[PDB]
Amino acid sequence: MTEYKLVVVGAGGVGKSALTIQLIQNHFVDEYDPTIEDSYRKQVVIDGETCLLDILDTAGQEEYSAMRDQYMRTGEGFLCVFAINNTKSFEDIHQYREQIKRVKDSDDVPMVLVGNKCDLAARTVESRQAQDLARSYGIPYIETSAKTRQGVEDAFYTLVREIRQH
Ligand SMILES: Nc1nc2c(ncn2[C@@H]2O[C@H](COP(=O)(O)OP(=O)(O)NP(=O)(O)O)[C@@H](O)[C@H]2O)c(=O)[nH]1
Ligand SMILES: [Ca+2]
Ligand SMILES: [Ca+2]
Ligand SMILES: [Mg+2]
Ligand SMILES: [Mg+2]
Repeated sequence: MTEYKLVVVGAGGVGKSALTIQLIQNHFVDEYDPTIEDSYRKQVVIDGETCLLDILDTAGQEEYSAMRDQYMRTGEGFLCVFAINNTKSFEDIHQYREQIKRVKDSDDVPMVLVGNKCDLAARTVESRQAQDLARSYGIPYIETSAKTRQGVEDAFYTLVREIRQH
């Protein structure tokens, strides 16, 4: 069966782990344990196709930035996550996109931009701002809440549908 190598990236605390765990294990992690690098695998059916999602949950802590080249080389598609209540995390997306672009030597890497924590009312990144950024990258923008599950499957499954247009 087809295997898809997804990599979840973004600044510390944006909810990369919560999103991945919600998708794979169907619960919300409330506590905050910073990630080094974890792997998850799951067989799912997406648009009639049985496939294997291999998901890499990466570090947002900048201390671990040296590990990025390795996982950007291997990954097929990237979920670029910021939090809608964290402007700096949105500004941090460009550094991720730029390094992906370098490592892949491509302006056409499968990616989805994800605005997470949409359940929180302390929004500092408006949907339109993020839509604009995604448009410049040629990729979709989707908002999610790992807490309520809103948009979680949509985000990861869309990343799969992007890998498929390539
Ligand atoms: N209200 C709300 N909280 C969230 C959401 N997603 C994650 N969180 C919370 O934000 C904190 C950090 O989440 P976490 O998934 O560990 O973030 P991370 O991006 O994986 N952090 P790191 O880069 O250090 O590994 C946790 O307390 C978690 O419960 C969300 O959609 N809504
Ligand atoms: Ca919990
Ligand atoms: Ca692009
Ligand atoms: Mg994490
Ligand atoms: Mg503003």
